[PDB]
Amino acid sequence: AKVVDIRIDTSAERKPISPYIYGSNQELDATVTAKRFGGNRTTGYNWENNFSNAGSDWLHYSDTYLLEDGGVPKGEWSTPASVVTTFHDKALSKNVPYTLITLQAAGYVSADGNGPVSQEETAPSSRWKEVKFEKGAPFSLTPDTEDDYVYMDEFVNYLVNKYGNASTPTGIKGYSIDNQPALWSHTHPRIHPDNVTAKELIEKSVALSKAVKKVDPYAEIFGPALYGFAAYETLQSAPDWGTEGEGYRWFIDYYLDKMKKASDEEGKRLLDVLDVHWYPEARGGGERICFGADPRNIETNKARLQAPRTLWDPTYIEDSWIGQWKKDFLPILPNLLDSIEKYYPGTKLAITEYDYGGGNHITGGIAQADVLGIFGKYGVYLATFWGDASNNYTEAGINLYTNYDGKGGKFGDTSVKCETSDIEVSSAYASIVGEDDSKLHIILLNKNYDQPTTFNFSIDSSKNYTIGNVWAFDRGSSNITQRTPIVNIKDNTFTYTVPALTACHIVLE
Ligand SMILES: OC[C@H]1O[C@@H](O[C@H]2[C@H](O)[C@@H](O)[C@H](O[C@H]3[C@H](O)[C@@H](O)[C@H](O[C@H]4[C@H](O)[C@@H](O)[C@H](O[C@H]5[C@H](O)[C@@H](O)[C@H](O[C@H]6[C@H](O)[C@@H](O)[C@H](O)O[C@@H]6CO)O[C@@H]5CO)O[C@@H]4CO)O[C@@H]3CO)O[C@@H]2CO)[C@H](O)[C@@H](O)[C@@H]1O
Ligand SMILES: [Ca+2]
Ligand SMILES: [Cl-]
Ligand SMILES: [Zn+2]
Repeated sequence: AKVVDIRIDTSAERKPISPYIYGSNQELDATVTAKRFGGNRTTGYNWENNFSNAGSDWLHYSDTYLLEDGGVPKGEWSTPASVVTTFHDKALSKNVPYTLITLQAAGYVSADGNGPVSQEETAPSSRWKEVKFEKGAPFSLTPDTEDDYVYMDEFVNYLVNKYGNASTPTGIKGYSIDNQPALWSHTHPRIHPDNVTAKELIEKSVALSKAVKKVDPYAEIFGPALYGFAAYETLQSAPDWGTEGEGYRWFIDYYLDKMKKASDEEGKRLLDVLDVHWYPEARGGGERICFGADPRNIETNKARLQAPRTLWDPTYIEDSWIGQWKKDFLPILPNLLDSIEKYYPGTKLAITEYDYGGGNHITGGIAQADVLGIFGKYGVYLATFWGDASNNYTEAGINLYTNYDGKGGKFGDTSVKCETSDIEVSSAYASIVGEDDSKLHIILLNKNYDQPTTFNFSIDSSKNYTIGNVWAFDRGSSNITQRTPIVNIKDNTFTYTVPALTACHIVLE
């Protein structure tokens, strides 16, 4: 009989949970709170005509993929920025409060949609248009598709003209400095064949941020959208890191410090959100937990359940090259936040791409719910899952926070102290609404694989809870269903036994 104690104090460690951590990149069967237009295809996206290039993902094809996949009405395929306005229109219509749009910085964007770009057509060539951050001439809402340039500030001006600036209810709140710069030479060799240098990335990041903020002073700039740890540490062995990195523990510090320096010289913040991608390298049963992980491998599924701990738990060492050789940089979120506090205080943190795998398996759902609780508890500003609508359990994990009852019910927006006596078999997150603890929300995750877990709850609150309604998902179904309410609460204490591998959302009143 596994017994775990959960202790909550609704008046302690109160901290706001950013509403934007429950987002996605793709169109999911879930209620999301942020939408990101990013990924490989956005690097060569040309807002003037909507063409883009697949890079290594599809034989370096320049075509209309983004229009097709974005579901843009065919009559608007030739309208400037239709891929993006369709994207943002959809977010607004779904009551999504944050839209993050990736801008182009690798250097060139598709000039046409004529198919594969040969190596002999590597930019510059007739297949590409050079990107310039500042037009330096009056903007036009009808960009010239005949010249050799595409302007980023003109692109942003077009969007601001249509939706208002970032401080308004319909404005696009953030822009990203391209996508995974350290992989430009690998994913987009026809655009940027040489490996990005640290100097180049900083110069471009500063120039583009300045350009964007002149048009919309309220827009938040996200960067550098690093693909993974190797990029965090050395920008994938950047050619000039041996010189530029002298005195820096890792590239993350250099980036923050240089953006801070540029901001101090310019007179305003040029980097609003440190943006990184985190695909867990955690392994189990001989395979990584994401990217083709087999739901039949129990050891992999068990490793998936514990992997979220690498984000915050100092005592957890996962089975991966990061867990083995990079302990000095783990747990990862605290290390990223520590760097921010040291080199550019006030900078926000966002995980714009991540996937814990097992999307159609209960463990993918529990891990997803665990990750969201962690993002909220540790202060992540925005997060957007990367994966499609086939990940039903991942979607259940999101809805457990954003729409647990099917009618808009959501986790509270203020995190409060909630401790569990066994962080290996369980995870628990608690929250209230605003500064009011009248309704206490609790996400309770039982990671026990084949046995129920009995939880003894002890709560310190100014309110005397009498009932706890429950919604949950498990191996029986990814659909979140209401369960029998908890009714025997004595002096804010109660015992609740949860079946193995179950994710619950308890609402006490
Ligand atoms: O003439 C006959 C009819 O033609 C129709 O048009 C056709 C057209 O002729 C044809 O060429 C086109 O073919 C498309 C395929 O149908 C479509 O499936 C394919 O989709 C690709 C896409 O090109 C590619 O860019 C995309 O890349 C993804 C990648 O899969 C994904 O793994 C990656 O995720 C990474 C993140 O990006 C990265 O940030 C993170 O760090 O890592 C992630 C994981 O690695 O994301 C990228 C995108 O960013 O993959 C998809 C799927 O494979 O594209 C083909 C070329 O466009 O189909 C057209 C029809 O649909 C005419 O319409 C009709 O009138 C004619 O009669
Ligand atoms: Ca142009
Ligand atoms: Cl990168
Ligand atoms: Zn789905």
